[PDB]
Amino acid sequence: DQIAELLVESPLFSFNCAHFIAFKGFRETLHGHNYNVSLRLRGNIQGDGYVIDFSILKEKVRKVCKQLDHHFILPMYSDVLNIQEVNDNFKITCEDNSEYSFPKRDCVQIPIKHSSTEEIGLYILNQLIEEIDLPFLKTRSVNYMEVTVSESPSQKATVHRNI
Amino acid sequence: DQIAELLVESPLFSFNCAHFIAFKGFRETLHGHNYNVSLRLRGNIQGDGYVIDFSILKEKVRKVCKQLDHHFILPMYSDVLNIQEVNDNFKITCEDNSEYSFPKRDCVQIPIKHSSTEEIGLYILNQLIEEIDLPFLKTRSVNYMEVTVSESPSQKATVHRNI
Amino acid sequence: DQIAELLVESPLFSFNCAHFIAFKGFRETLHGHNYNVSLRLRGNIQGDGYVIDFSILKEKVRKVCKQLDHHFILPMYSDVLNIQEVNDNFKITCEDNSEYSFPKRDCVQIPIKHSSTEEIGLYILNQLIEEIDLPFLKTRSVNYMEVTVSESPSQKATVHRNI
Amino acid sequence: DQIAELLVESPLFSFNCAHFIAFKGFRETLHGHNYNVSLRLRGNIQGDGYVIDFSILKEKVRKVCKQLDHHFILPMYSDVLNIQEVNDNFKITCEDNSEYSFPKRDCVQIPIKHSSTEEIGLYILNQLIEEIDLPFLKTRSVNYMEVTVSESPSQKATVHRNI
Amino acid sequence: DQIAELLVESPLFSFNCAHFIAFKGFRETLHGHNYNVSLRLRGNIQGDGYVIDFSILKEKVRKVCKQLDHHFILPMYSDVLNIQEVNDNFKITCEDNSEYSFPKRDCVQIPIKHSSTEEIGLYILNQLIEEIDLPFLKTRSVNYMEVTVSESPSQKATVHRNI
Amino acid sequence: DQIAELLVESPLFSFNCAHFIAFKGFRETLHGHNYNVSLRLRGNIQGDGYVIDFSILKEKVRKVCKQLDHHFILPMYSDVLNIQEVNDNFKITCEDNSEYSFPKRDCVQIPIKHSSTEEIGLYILNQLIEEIDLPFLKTRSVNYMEVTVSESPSQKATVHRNI
Ligand SMILES: Nc1nc(=O)c2[nH]c(=O)cnc2[nH]1
Ligand SMILES: Nc1nc(=O)c2[nH]c(=O)cnc2[nH]1
Ligand SMILES: Nc1nc(=O)c2[nH]c(=O)cnc2[nH]1
Ligand SMILES: Nc1nc(=O)c2[nH]c(=O)cnc2[nH]1
Ligand SMILES: Nc1nc(=O)c2[nH]c(=O)cnc2[nH]1
Ligand SMILES: Nc1nc(=O)c2[nH]c(=O)cnc2[nH]1
Ligand SMILES: [Zn+2]
Ligand SMILES: [Zn+2]
Ligand SMILES: [Zn+2]
Ligand SMILES: [Zn+2]
Ligand SMILES: [Zn+2]
Ligand SMILES: [Zn+2]
Repeated sequence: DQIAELLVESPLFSFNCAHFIAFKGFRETLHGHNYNVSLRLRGNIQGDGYVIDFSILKEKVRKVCKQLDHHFILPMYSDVLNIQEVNDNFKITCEDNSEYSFPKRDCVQIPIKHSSTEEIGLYILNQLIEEIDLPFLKTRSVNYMEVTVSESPSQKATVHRNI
Repeated sequence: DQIAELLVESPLFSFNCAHFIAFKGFRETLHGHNYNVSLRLRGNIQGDGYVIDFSILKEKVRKVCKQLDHHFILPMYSDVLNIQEVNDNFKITCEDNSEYSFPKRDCVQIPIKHSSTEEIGLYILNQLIEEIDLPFLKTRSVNYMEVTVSESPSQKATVHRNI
Repeated sequence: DQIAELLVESPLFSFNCAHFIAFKGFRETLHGHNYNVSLRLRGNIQGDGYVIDFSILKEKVRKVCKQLDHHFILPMYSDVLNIQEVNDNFKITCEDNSEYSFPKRDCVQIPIKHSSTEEIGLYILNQLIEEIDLPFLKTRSVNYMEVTVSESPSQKATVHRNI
Repeated sequence: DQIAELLVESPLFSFNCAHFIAFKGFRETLHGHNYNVSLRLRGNIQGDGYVIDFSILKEKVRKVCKQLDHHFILPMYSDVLNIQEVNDNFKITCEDNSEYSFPKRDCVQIPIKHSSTEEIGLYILNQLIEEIDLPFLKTRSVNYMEVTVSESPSQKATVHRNI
Repeated sequence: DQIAELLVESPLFSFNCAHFIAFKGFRETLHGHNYNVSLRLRGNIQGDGYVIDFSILKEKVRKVCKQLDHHFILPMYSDVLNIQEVNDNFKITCEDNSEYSFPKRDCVQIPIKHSSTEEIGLYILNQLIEEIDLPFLKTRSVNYMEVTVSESPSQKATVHRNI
Repeated sequence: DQIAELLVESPLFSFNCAHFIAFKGFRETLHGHNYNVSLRLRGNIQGDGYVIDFSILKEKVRKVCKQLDHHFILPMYSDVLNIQEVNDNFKITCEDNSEYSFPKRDCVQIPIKHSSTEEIGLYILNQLIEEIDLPFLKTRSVNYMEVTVSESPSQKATVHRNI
């Protein structure tokens, strides 16, 4: 058996989003990024000549990216933000009493504590494994999945799961 | 006399900002970008061997970028947004009655009608000529200034002035 | 009125194709490329804040690229190739008596004399103006259209039309 | 002793080739790519200041690439292609009865089952170790060799050998 | 606990320097490079949402780069160079009796034997750990630090320390 | 007749050199760069399908680059440097009385006043037209030649000649 590592990466695997980091003692101003995602995986080359078809990987990365793209990333588990539902908006009040309000539909509520690159990457990795499907990955012999997310190309975070 | 065209471009000449486009009949959701700026100019090579010192160009592009970076870009002349001052926030009401509110300090109020790439580029070009200084540019023989702004590397707008 | 130049460019605006150059006294071996296309245009910024919406440009460039992608590029006007229809194949006989045969469906018959970068670019430019629609371009004030095609990133050809 | 990992990568380490994937139940149309190869290795830094001279690595990667470049990649061990010698051509008949014919000299016969990125990478890795020479690699303390091949920059396969 | 790997990389993390390689039996001519440095590290994501703040990493990489930038790199432990102090210059005499002389202030004396990419990388790694501070890295849970240095983008050396 | 513009650009069209800028009132420290050159030209597409064969352009750009590569760039017409021949070295004395000495063979004597990007570009343009040959360019209908030189990718100078 022959192991290969596949990498799919593209300026297409992007989500252009607004965010701000907040944690204990720190809040920054609202801004945004063209976030980019790459996926790496390892398995044995199968009888058909592939570890797993690149086209499936690309389809599923684009799908996950598209869910995030063109929204404000709202970290629904933050311990330093007060997230209120007001009519059809989310109102966010910070530790320093700063207030934001956005239409709910402009936001993507993500089960993270901070909109950091690291926590966004963990979320995406989990979503990708779900979307490609873990049993399907195992049929293809895949035993390692790894996502890299960048806020900007100069700063990236990479997370993995052995499966 | 020998003409040369200088180009300065860098992932450093960036402003990571939130925005949304609105015009008659169209509003999009809040999102953001790593905007990037390049500057091109033309003049004669001077006796010192330069058209104009690259380091001055870089300093002034970084300065203009830094003013925008890490904010929401607020187009203060939009004919389809109602921009209200509420306490220490800007409240923005759209044609479709969508409402946003952001701390004033999180916003940069820019004298444009739309936060399009084109209008942002025009603004930056004007600011750059002011910051480098038009009489200084003329002492160096510069007769053409051109800015390229990208929301994402795949889509760029370029504007110029003959001076 | 304010002129802007728009550029759309992406590793997505690709057509991965087989070809070979043939002209009088020269034939090369069958090979291929990841061809890439960029589009540049000029017009006035309209009241909506755009010269013309980038999304329309991207949609139409992708459409033209997709027609070419994943085929052999067959220059149907070559004066040095004998192009025969044999059953459901094209059989190509060269000046040096070299012979090729490919299923017709694997080929894209393009109204060019040589599969050079230059002639491919001319073809794409014409197709793009047709697909975006010339009257529509004129409604947006566009007066210049320019395509760059590369066989490989190190060698590109650029063609334009004033409209 | 101090371990270092060397990487050599260049748009020069390219082979511009035609191919098509075929496996049980699947055939695609003839097309091509600018394939790109990078080489990574690990060893101890030697007394001369290098793990192994980059110039040797580059020379040998270019040599292997040049053997493939500008041809159709013919997978000589495919279980779904019927590969016939007809005069000075190879005639290829597929499971769906599609037929191709190319001059033999336009083809590179490679001891692989599929012209996938993965199997091409395995072939290149083996060829590179042969060309650099395994005993020479061991004199330099090299204990790991790894090749990355891309059909297009967005999709890459990486294979390695511990030596 | 969740491990993440952070990467910071930028054309900004550059040192534009002159050098030449010399070892037993080999001297090359004086030349230079735009050297580039990237830093990778691993640790657990902390309660604040980061492994360690990217801004600290960037600040410290820029600081180390700036110390080297715009000088001749003088390997002070070379066994094949005779390094003499002459007035306010360093005079370097080679095995082949070639002689150089540079103002001392134009040189950076680095505790390496050869100005190879590998040895420069080792030096930078050590300097970076000192500048970020090893106890601080350990407070953040960082257990792995890795530097990549390139003389040119096509040839890179990577070194690491487990901490 | 159909005009096309050809561009050839590659990390291969490089010269890795040492230099320093000096002009009246300014001297900088010795350092270096991976300089890069691109060539753009315009002409009509000829009957063979090319403006001019890319391979000729590439060959001649590589040749010019190779002459400069791996040396100190010595501006032989500087009005602020005293350039002395001492044995088999060049000794350079600056306005501030700084002194350098390099073997003559490590230097390329270039007929420029400053080793600026602009003046290096002018020199390269002239050399390229000579190497490709002006009458040959005219046989191909070429009427415009343009060189871009960068010290680093963030700062480029472009010069042209109408022919
Ligand atoms: N580690 C880290 N992750 C981030 O997402 C991050 N974002 C910032 O804006 C500043 N530092 C950061 N540092
Ligand atoms: N021309 C143009 N300029 C933009 O800034 C723009 N932004 C978008 O989000 C979509 N289309 C655009 N089209
Ligand atoms: N001008 C030019 N156009 C091409 O498409 C081209 N293709 C080649 O393979 C070699 N030279 C070329 N030269
Ligand atoms: N894993 C994988 N390897 C390939 O070479 C490949 N080529 C394709 O055209 C489509 N999917 C692929 N998938
Ligand atoms: N391994 C290696 N390291 C270098 O820094 C290096 N520099 C050169 O100029 C030529 N070969 C090299 N080889
Ligand atoms: N115009 C310009 N040309 C150069 O070559 C240049 N080099 C520098 O080091 C600093 N500024 C520069 N400015
Ligand atoms: Zn951010
Ligand atoms: Zn946008
Ligand atoms: Zn070709
Ligand atoms: Zn393919
Ligand atoms: Zn070097
Ligand atoms: Zn310099």
